[PDB]
Amino acid sequence: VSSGRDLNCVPEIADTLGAVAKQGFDFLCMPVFHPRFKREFIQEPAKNRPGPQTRSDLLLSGRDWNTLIVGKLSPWIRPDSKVEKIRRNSEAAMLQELNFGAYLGLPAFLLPLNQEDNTNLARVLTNHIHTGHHSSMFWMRVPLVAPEDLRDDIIENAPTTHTEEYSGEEKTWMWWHNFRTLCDYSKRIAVALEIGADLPSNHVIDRWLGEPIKAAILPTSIFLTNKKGFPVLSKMHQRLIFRLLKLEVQFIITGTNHHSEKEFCSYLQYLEYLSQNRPPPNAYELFAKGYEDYLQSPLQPLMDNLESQTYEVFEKDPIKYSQYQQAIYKCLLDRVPEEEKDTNVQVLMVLGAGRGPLVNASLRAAKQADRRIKLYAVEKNPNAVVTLENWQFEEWGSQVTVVSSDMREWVAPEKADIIVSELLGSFADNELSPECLDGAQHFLKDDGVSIPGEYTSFLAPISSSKLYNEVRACREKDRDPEAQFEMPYVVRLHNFHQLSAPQPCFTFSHPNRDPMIDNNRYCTLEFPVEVNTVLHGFAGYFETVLYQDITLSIRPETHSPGMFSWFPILFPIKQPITVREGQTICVRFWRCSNSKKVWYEWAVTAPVCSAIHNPTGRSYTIGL
Amino acid sequence: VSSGRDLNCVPEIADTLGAVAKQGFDFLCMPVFHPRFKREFIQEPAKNRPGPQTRSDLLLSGRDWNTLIVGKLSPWIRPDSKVEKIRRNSEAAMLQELNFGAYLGLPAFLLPLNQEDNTNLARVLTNHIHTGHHSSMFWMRVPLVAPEDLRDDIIENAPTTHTEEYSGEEKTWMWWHNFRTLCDYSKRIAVALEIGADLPSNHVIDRWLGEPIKAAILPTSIFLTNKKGFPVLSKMHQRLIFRLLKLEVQFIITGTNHHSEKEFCSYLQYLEYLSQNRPPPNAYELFAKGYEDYLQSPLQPLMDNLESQTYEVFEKDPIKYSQYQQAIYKCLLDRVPEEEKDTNVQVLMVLGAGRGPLVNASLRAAKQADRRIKLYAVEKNPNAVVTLENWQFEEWGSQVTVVSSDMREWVAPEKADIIVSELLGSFADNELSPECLDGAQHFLKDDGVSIPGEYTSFLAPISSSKLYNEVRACREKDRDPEAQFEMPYVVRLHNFHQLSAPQPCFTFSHPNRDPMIDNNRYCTLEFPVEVNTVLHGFAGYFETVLYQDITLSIRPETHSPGMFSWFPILFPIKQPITVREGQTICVRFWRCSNSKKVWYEWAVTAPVCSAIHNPTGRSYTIGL
Amino acid sequence: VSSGRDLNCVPEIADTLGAVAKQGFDFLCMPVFHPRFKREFIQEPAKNRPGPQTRSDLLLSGRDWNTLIVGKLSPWIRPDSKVEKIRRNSEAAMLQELNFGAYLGLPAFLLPLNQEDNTNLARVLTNHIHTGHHSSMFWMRVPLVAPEDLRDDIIENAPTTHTEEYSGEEKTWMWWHNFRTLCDYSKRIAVALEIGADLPSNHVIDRWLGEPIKAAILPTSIFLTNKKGFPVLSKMHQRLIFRLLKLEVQFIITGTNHHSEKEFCSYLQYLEYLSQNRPPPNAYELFAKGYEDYLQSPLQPLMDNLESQTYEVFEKDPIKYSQYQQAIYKCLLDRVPEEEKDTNVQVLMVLGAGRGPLVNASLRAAKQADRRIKLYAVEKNPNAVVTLENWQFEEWGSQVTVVSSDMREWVAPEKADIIVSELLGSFADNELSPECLDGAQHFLKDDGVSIPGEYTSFLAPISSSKLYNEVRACREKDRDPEAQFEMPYVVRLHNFHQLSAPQPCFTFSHPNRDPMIDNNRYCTLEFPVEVNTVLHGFAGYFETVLYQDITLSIRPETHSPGMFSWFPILFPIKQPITVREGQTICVRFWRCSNSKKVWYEWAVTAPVCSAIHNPTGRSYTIGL
Ligand SMILES: Nc1ncnc2c1ncn2[C@@H]1O[C@H](C[C@@H](N)CC[C@H](N)C(=O)O)[C@@H](O)[C@H]1O
Ligand SMILES: Nc1ncnc2c1ncn2[C@@H]1O[C@H](C[C@@H](N)CC[C@H](N)C(=O)O)[C@@H](O)[C@H]1O
Ligand SMILES: Nc1ncnc2c1ncn2[C@@H]1O[C@H](C[C@@H](N)CC[C@H](N)C(=O)O)[C@@H](O)[C@H]1O
Repeated sequence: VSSGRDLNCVPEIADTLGAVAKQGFDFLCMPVFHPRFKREFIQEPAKNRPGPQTRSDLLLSGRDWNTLIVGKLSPWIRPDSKVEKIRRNSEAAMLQELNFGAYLGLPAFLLPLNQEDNTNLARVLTNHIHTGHHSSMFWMRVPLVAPEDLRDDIIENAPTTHTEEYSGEEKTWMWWHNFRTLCDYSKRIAVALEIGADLPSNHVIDRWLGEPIKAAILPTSIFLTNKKGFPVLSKMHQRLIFRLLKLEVQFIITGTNHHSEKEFCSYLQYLEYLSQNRPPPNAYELFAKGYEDYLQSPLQPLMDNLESQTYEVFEKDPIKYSQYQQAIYKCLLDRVPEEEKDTNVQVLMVLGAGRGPLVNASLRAAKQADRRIKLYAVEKNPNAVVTLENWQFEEWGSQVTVVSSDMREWVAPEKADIIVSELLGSFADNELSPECLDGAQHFLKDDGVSIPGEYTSFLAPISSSKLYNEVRACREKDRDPEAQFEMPYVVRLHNFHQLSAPQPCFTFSHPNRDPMIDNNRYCTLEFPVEVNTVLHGFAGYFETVLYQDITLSIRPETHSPGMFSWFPILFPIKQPITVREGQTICVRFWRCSNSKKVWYEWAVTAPVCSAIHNPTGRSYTIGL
Repeated sequence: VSSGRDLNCVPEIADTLGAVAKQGFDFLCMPVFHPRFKREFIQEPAKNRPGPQTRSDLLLSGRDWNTLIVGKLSPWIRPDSKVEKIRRNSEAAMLQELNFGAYLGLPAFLLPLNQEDNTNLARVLTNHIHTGHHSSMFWMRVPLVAPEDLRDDIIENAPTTHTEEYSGEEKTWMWWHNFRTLCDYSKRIAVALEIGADLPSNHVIDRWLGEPIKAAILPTSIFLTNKKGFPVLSKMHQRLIFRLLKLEVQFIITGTNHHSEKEFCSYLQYLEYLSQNRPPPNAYELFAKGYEDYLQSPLQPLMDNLESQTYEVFEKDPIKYSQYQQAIYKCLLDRVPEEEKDTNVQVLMVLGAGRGPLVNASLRAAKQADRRIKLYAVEKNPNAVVTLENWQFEEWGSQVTVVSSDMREWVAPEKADIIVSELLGSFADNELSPECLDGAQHFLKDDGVSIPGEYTSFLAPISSSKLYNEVRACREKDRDPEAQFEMPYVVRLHNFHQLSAPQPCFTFSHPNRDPMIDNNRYCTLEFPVEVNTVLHGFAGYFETVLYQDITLSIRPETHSPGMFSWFPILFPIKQPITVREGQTICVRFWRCSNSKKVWYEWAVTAPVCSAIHNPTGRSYTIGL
Repeated sequence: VSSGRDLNCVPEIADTLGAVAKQGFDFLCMPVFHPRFKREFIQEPAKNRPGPQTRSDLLLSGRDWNTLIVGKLSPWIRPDSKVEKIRRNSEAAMLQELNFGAYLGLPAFLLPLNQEDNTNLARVLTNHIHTGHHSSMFWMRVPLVAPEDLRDDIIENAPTTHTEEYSGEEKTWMWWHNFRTLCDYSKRIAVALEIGADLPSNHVIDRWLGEPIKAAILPTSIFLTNKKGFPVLSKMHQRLIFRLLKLEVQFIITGTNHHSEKEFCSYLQYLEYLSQNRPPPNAYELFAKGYEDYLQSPLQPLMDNLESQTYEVFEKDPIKYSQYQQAIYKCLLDRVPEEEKDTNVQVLMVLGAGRGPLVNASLRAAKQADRRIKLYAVEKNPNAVVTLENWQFEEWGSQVTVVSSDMREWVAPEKADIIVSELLGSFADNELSPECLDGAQHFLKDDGVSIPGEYTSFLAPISSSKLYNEVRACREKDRDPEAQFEMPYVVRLHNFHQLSAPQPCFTFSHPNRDPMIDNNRYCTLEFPVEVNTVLHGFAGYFETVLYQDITLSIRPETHSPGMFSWFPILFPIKQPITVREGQTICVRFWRCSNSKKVWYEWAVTAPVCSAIHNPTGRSYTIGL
């Protein structure tokens, strides 16, 4: 676990660093100027105070400044002070300290958010950021519970508020939110969240869910003492540590030793014990590792010819093919009884056969069912057809006929009893499985079966300031400056908050036994929200019925165990939308088309209206 | 040394790869389709030939396709054929092979330039590149000497040309140049240069100097046989190998074994011997390693406050400070004779003292000279002033007065005998050393000395298709689309060709004892060119006189031994300019200013005119 | 005719303006500072000369400064002087005069190009332009014949060159060309061309053909004297005046009265006489008026539904429909003899019937031929179908069946004897007439006729610095910064020079009785050039065979009399290409496609290579 020591007293830098390294800490948060050394910038004689203003950069190597030191703003610096003289000396001192940090090449610098009004602090920080590049982080020190809200009820004529204030208990989140809004969501501004002795109510904690937390500050004072006299944490504090470890935050130990009989390293030893004894990660968490909140363009296997290694990645999912095999096995037994098993040969067409794993799944299914099949393997990608025709000649034989064709253009010699396909995207129909299957429908027998028989997409509103920032950074040269917000992204959503339960969006059935075949759709979804938050977009998932009870799902509540073929999809919004507890999020999604392209259009109509996203597919289309 | 085996016969892929790996090769260039398997795409019955069209992608792992295999275009593919049927089947086959390579995820693919007209080949390749991203390389197989020019004089009625054709001997360079011009200088298109038995004249070879050579092809047939019977190369071929090793090219062995008595690995063993026994690299080549053709923004120490690690990097150059010390030592002996050595105290002002290495150099110089000095250390960067004031208190004492001020604004208590500074850029005056020293001039005694006393910038025309491509790639969002060509770059020039000897551009003297002080300049330079080439820009260097014979230089012919503080500067041009042998390159450079900014403007007026670059400093300025 | 008086002596501004207005002049070119009042900017005591520096702006109204005055640079201003002092005072004086002109809001300002080296003049002008907006014009005063080349042969030891120097006689064009290249083709920089007593050879004159000439300067000294004693011009000077009137240039009279017996207004009276007695303009020149060098996007009637007024504009061309009628009339007589005239009913299908003018032309043709027809009017545009179905009901009756369908999708009840269409663009096949007709071909009888039967596109290399500047200005936000050069433009080419005779590019025939139907094409054109010039692009035209000898043409040498339906097309190049007399321009054009789009690709391969323009249709496509 990555840990740091927070100190406000550094007599000698090399000796302090050395003692802190001996305790097992990876870094030290410390003042870069003496915390009591208030400086005057305007009024004589104090403005002319002889130097040096602080200690020399030569006391540490450049590597040590770059890796072991987190800088700290002096505690007297008050840019939002009501005294003009204090405000102006504070602005000049803030710049001077931030500039010294940049001179040192510090990896991070700590600034407090200890009151509601930090407008001028924000302004001075924004001006500092727009002076060079640096890449250096700014960690905003904000507590879960404000100091005014955790004070002892020991003032006889000014008692503490014994009334529950739902939105008021959430006041420190609003201090952070206003600060980062003023600073225009800078990627360089993150949260150093300070944990208190008494944890606030759940709602107050999970307000921070999709916020960019880079560090968690643990005061030595919040630790309890166990039977042996060592510092430990309450079960609820342990639960919070485990949630923070999932976000890979850096842990900061602040304060003096409150367990005097023990060495100070015991606070860190306990933290390292919790890290070692954390619940282990599943096969999905192990596969998804490195892909957390990493944005990707959804694959378009109809418009583009997929590379060999994309097919190899699809083939690594055994759950998906064992589900397809089980579905084909069940369908073969329902179509051919025991008496006909040796005479009745079922025509099976794999539509979009890729490198052949579905062809092999159909063959294993037929051997399992003890039924006879005749296979056609249809594939438009001529590169995948090389793999197919080599497999056919070497292993499959005459039982499999490889067809190099678009399923919509193919003239079939026979009609199929069963059509098998895997043309599904993360939003089910976003790879144009309805259009492809509609075009192939005519060569399926009247009593013919399509595997999959049905699919349904799902949407859920999400809060994530990190993902909003990631999408924003996708602005490109030579295109609409807001195009990146008008397109979906395949992404393993990590640092986010799901604001309401997923609801069905669009459904498709196969075969499509309707005279007025229209794949266009318009859906209105009403999402009840139970917390105060910010809406940054919509997470999309899907569910499919392969055959009867044999299904595949990426919707979290029904997620197919151990299946990693599809990560969720993200539909962003151009502008974050404030949502109050008790309010309903209303979203409208359209599936649109012409003869050449298919696309999605979307808009929020409640609590406030957004603009219609991706009108006429100006930013994003799916090629037919 | 990175080596590859070129083969046109692969019976079994795994066995061939295995035998090639056993020989010591890092990779294999091979056909991805049988080289004799001509395919028909339009006319029946041959267009309907049963598959597979080639061997399966499943024969190797994805890692092996990505790292060990370079693909090859089939030899019958002739997109520039005069037969329409051949041209159309060739276009379809070229796309099919390039698409199979992309499907395989091949790191590189070989295409020949074996004739003058490759227009349609260029067109088909450009369309392939604009279909996805891939990042994959295209190696254009081009010989130093065309096959028509190396044929035996054995045709009685068609003799070989026994007449010297200067431009005609350079014909293969023009085949490459036209191809890459048509393809619009794609970063994905590089040269695989084929070496022949008889090397062409020097001029023909060095035509390739600043060209993007990624591979060098050595036919087994060019090797001579030594006393023991092993394959070796002529001394001239060895010279060329050593020049190619300096460019870090990949070496390709092509052809059959012509030294039958020996194992085939002997060709590679010899190559590995030459690599091991190459001339060693100097202290500059060792420092510059990793910075070859890497573009950087020139530092602006007047406008910006330099970071601690930039000062540390400056301090790593001992040659520069020992030169300054020697100059100060010589000047102190000329100003104070032996009789006055104990009474006469020389006032020395270090103007732009940074972290203090010049202050220490002045102190060492005074101890060496056995003369008395009084020091003032002037520095505008308040972060560097922290370092200075700590050094002053701990080591220097009262002998050094640290001054936190801009030298142009500073009111001096005394007048200086000597002013010492190091305000020089790679183009000498580009950090605004003239403006700074002009502003400080008034506090220098009438008989006062400035160290440096003088500096001169130099320019030389250069050819480099790699650097032109690197500059081009610096296009940014939210600025003029051609701004990147209108600014200088500090760069360790590597893959380039200097077209004419450097000539002086601008000169400055200190002190400036002229009533009409004007730092603006206008220079016309005439560069005689002795080879056929392409002008992509101008390399800039400088020379300075510290004191008398004590100098500093980055001009290559006078370069200060072991001094790495300054890399050359590059002034690009928006459009490459063709230059014929015997022609003069004429360039015009202006140094311009206003009260707030200084800048350069430049234009080529001969053999053809360019546009005036950076007019009014619209793309690049140096802040005052 | 718009005329101005050039003077270098203005004692009183109001009196001079008044006398000049009385003579009939529209404007006055005059010094804005006394032409002899040389100013010093650096050296005392002359730099401190008491003001005013010139006469007051208050002497004229703002409207008079904006409309009646063209400013003049002082004759002593020599920015390219070899004397540094002269050069620096000249730079400061040039800026001061240009700045006073901008202060006055002058519509134009005259600067001379009276020598080869104007590099510094260019630099000072470019810096002036990049200081604000102004929109104000800069007229570069350049003679047809250099003053060194028209001097009297009266120096006994320095005789005039009596040797013909083809390129040397063209030296003033190179002075202009280098100046405007340095200034980066500014839209604010134009030519004021000074005509001399002896006109140079034709080649020297027409070098200026596609150059931005805004004014023509006539010295009073070039005028001859007629019988009555009035100033007149030679027949050759009259020919040049008429060519300049076609470009709508402003005429400037310079010099003193050389016809003393006559009033000075006689020079202007003669000029006004020539303007009045100019050859009159044709019906095409009358229609095209206002469209000269105005760039337009070529219409795409397949991809877009044309507006009612676009159809109205097509219908204004009677020549086009009378040609179609004559072709149909001739074809009906060849298919049905006199004996069958009352029994044989010919099936005629108008494919892309628009608002119906071809339907009416077919009906008039059948009445003329005295033959029976059955009509089908096929139209995909449903808005045009409203017009059609109303015409059918009110006038046509049962004889015409209106079909609302794409001709490629339409299932015909009968087969056609004749298919009639007008799907041609300015480059013939650029509206996708081959694809449309190929799709409709199946419902034409075996002996069936297509009207048009054939079409051929033509290309010709052109020089036009104005059109290059117009194309350049089409850069748009949110797209490739060079996209505007990679697309054709429909344009009535005016201020240009055709460099070689038009040659055939692509040909199409209907019906397409070929098994291997491919509408893709690749053409190589070799253009012999007989003058020194700059290549800025290619003009495109077409020719079509409606039936037998009944044709339509926009190729200039065969242009259909009085037909204005199509203006030429312009294919630009990204970079201007220098071409020497005797050199060949080689161009390569490709017609490319996929299932959804058609496009052109083009490149110059000689005398130098260009990049391949519009690869993969990245900048321009024609929707299918
Ligand atoms: N209309 C179409 N006609 C034929 N093949 C198609 C069509 N649309 C998509 N495909 C192919 O269907 C495949 C979809 C793949 N994502 C799945 C591959 C394979 N069935 C598997 O499960 O591994 C790709 O190989 C596409 O090239
Ligand atoms: N006008 C100025 N007044 C004072 N210091 C300046 C001025 N212009 C530049 N400097 C400083 O001069 C230094 C230039 C450095 N590149 C050299 C540092 C040091 N003398 C060395 O050789 O390592 C920087 O520390 C600048 O901040
Ligand atoms: N494939 C198509 N099917 C049907 N109509 C088409 C097709 N392509 C183009 N058109 C129509 O053909 C017409 C072409 C026009 N420029 C000419 C109109 C009319 N024939 C005239 O001469 O005034 C338009 O009305 C188009 O909408």
